[PDB]
Amino acid sequence: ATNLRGVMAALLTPFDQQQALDKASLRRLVQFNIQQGIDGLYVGGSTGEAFVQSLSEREQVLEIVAEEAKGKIKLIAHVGCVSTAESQQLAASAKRYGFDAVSAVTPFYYPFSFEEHCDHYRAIIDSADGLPMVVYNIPALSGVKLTLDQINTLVTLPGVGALKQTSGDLYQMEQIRREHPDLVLYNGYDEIFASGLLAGADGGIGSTYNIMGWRYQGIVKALKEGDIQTAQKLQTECNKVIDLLIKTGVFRGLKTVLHYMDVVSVPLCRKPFGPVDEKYLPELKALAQQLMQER
Amino acid sequence: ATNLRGVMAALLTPFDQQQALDKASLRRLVQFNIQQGIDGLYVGGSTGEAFVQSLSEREQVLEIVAEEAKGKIKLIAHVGCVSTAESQQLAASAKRYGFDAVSAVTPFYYPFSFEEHCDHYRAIIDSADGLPMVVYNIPALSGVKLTLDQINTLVTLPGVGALKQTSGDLYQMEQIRREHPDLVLYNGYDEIFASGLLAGADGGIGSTYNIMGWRYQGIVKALKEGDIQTAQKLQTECNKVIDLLIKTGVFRGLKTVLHYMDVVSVPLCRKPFGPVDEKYLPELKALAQQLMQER
Amino acid sequence: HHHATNLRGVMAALLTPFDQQQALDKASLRRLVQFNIQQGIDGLYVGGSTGEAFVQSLSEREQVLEIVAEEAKGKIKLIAHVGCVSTAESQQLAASAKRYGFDAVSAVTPFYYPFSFEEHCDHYRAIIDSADGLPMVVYNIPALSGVKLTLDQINTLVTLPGVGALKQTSGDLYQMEQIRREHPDLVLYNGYDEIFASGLLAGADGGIGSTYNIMGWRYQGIVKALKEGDIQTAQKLQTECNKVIDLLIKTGVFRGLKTVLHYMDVVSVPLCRKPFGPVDEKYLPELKALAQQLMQE
Amino acid sequence: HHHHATNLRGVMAALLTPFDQQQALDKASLRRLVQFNIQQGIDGLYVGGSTGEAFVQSLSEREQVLEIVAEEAKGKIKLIAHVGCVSTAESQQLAASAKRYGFDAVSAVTPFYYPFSFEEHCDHYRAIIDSADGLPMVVYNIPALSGVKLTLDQINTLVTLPGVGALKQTSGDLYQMEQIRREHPDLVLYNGYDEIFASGLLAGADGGIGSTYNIMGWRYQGIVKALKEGDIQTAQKLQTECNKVIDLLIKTGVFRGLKTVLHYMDVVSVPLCRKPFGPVDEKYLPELKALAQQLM
Ligand code: NA
Repeated sequence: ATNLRGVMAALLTPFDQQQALDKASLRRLVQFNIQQGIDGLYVGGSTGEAFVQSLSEREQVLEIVAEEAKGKIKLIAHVGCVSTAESQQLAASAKRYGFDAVSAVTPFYYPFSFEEHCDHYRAIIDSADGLPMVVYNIPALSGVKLTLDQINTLVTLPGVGALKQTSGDLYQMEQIRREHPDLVLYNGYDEIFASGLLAGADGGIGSTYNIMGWRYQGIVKALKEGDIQTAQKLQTECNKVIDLLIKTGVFRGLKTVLHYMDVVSVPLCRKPFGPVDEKYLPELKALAQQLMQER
Repeated sequence: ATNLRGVMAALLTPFDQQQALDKASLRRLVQFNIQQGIDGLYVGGSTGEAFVQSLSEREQVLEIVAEEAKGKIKLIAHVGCVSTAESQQLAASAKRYGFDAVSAVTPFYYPFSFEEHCDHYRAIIDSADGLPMVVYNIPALSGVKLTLDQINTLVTLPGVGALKQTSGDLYQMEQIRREHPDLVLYNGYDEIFASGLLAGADGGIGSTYNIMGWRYQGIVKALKEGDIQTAQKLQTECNKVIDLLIKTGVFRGLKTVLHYMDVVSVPLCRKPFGPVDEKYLPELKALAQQLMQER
Repeated sequence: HHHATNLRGVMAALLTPFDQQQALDKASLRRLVQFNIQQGIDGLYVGGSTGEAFVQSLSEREQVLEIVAEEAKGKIKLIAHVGCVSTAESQQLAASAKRYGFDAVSAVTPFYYPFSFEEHCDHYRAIIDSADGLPMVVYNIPALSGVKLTLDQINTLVTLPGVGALKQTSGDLYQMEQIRREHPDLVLYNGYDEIFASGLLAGADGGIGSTYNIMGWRYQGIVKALKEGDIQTAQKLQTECNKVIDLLIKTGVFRGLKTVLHYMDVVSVPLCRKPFGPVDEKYLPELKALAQQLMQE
Repeated sequence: HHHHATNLRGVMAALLTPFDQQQALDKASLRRLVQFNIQQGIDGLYVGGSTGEAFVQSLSEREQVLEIVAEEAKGKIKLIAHVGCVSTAESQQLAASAKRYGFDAVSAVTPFYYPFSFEEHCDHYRAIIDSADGLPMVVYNIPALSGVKLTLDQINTLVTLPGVGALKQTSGDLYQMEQIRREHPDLVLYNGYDEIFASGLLAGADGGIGSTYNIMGWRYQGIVKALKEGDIQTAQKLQTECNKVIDLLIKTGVFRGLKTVLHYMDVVSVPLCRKPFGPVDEKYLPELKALAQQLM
């Protein structure tokens, strides 16, 4: 599964003022990511606003991304739903469109037993019909509190090739790297990318890579050579942005900056996400101009 | 509003062997409840397994239920989704089918601001076109922790006729009853129903009312007449069952009881809910045969 | 648990008075104890959370226990909160409580460091020993202690030989019923004053609380009202308690209580120990007005 | 005040407190430990903190430990006195004592159990700083045990109080570690969870303080070096080795695990912690003994 190792932008999903899918802007953002030199895309994840789309909408997005990008970079399809049957549909669709991998968040809202969780992944793994699975652990949003042992069982299920570990627990990262020396182990929290790598992540999947994905590859390069100053300097500039994005709202801030880069046309998230407070437009515009110059 | 006061069953959704909608068993369950003397039904809530269904399936359930109970008991439509747009679609359908009110859980998974929560409700109230809204607060599952002030604002929004309070905080129950003397206030945890009423709830919405809803009406009567011992005795019997349901899985325990009551053909929940452990079958059959003796 | 049946009722969690130098105010301690008695309280729970146990030395806690016993022994029931993180310290205070002739002892589940359930269980066995015959009251307050006990763990705790009661400062009234159902005769103190009527209805047969220092009769009233099947009076009385508790939460509960007792000529100096700060001056009118209200009543 | 305290930047053991079979202070085993620590090349000792079992000692006992440590270590290594109690007045007594005995710095955990306002926390620190009489203050943040959840802003106000020169940051949140370094470029920032030291340093900690340093503090000193050199590889091997040992120490119980290890290195005569802590489980002695030998 080492072919899946790298820095993958958690792709955003553009909408218009009607809240419909903006497929023109999706295609453009997909190409924008290819020309920044991204290693791959993680499609319809949290950052993709999965949980405010229908299965049909999620399918249309997968199909377009595979058209624009298949064979150009690696493609992981986030197919997770609370329902197993829905997650299976999305898996089957991912395979149809020629994706390289599937991924599913631990199903949320209702408490499920670990056995139920395991059967959920086995079931999706089947429907993906040979596509490797990227287990997605995001305790802060899912409310699902997996133990290291339980993580070990999931990552060794037949058909699992990777872990998207959106956890700030860098003790646990090491423990995972230690127990699974080959594992494609994505750091999920952008704001700690450099440190997660040191603990043992060998790439990442992140929302902010859509506007500065080079800085994160810049960090992967910086560390490989042992240039720690450049690594830290880059994470700081990344974190200056992450502070901003947190004030503004992260997905809608990211989409706003992409509006000013003429890549996205209507920087709206879907309701009940509201719009970016106008008071921030100046900083976002200016951040857009700043980043275009750097690329 | 005040015509929404009462003990309402959180209607389960029966599925057949292929995990599609069992229309037959749904209809029987609706009538089973009507017979038990329940005051109303709350349809396509957490208990109805709404979050593992498609909008169309939710619309179809609301239709079948309204066909069989409209005019005979009160009918509340839980239309809530993460997406506002999806919630507004279900509300508009609840209107068409002739439901007496609609309800929405606070939108979950993504962090939303309180003001975004407010707009969400306003938007769904609009689309509901005269049906009053029942705010549904379930912090243990939603992750949305409302302060008393935020609740006060939500429950005074134009068109809000009640609050379904699935919280064990009976200070906050009392505080809401004190601040809003006329508010329909449903106790949401079955296992504290008697105390919830004592704290200021004047009714309740619950999943266990499906198999023993006369017991909850009995607790109401007894408090109304000063039979505190009788109230406590009934709550104890309710909790003896809830103890079992928690060990078996509440929804699938309930359906299984109901299968042994000749109401549910196949007592299955949707994956990733697993089946009921076979070791609990002797206990659950006993419990339904005992409940059939009772009324 | 029939052995501790006589421990049943409504006990004030006694506040510990201090002066402007943060030393114990022993004259105001005696006044506060006599006030609780002239009030009609069933008993006092001495040196607990409300009594600022955790910002006092063992010597200070002992000094306060001795004085309460002097003032109150044989007149009302006396429960000594002897709990510390350390078992040895808890044991010292246990022995002291016994020297002063207390009716019971009590200990919070030891906090800060994580301890195993087995480490907890022993802790209570070692204090029950030193209590030298005084019944024990397990004190469960997960919101402050960070100790998260299962129902099964609690069941074991509350059936250790020597245990005669549970002070349950938890708002989980499912669990309250479960503990009562399992223990028909267990003395079960409701700990969160703001849900007292609800707690009794769920299984509680009494309670220990901080606000009983200023309005204990109302809690006795809820108890009486529920026993004779008068829901409307219990609700009314609980609402009245809750309006005051709203205020106390805005002011700080301990220092607000002390301030009310100060306007009532009971407590010379209404200060808690640092790092508690003073009451915000903007709240003094409300607090004075409540003192007059409650004295009138 | 950050510029003034830069001498406190380094790696420093959180000292355990040996106890005899009667649970009283084992003064002999205590003196050895200061030596056993000093010979590892430790940059300092954080005395009477969590790992020093501060919260099951009396004030006199804590003062006695601080005194007997200052005898041995004053002049040789840095000496931080953790003087924190729930009570401000008690914390002030220990602060005064730490200054009499000639400690380099004091420290206090955010006061716990009772909910205190942020203004209350600030006044608490000010008061102890007054009593410290010129000794720099090391604010000690441990949300997992203390239950005190300060926002970034609150931390910023806290660490810029007059007299504050450092922060012991027992938190696994390495975004906040970076952010704090970014707000305070000259603040001494001690990584608090040993299991992420290497990662903490990368995020901005310019040193640390820890409990496992007692039995293997040379391993943590090796990491600082590798990162300054720009040698990422060895920094990971060492950090991996620390976590192999942390894994077992969590299984047995960390303080008593460590003390049982030291009992096998003949540093500590009776490897007990105070009740309610219990003895190590018997089944674990083979591995602990084995680990003591491996480390010697
Ligand atoms: Na049937």
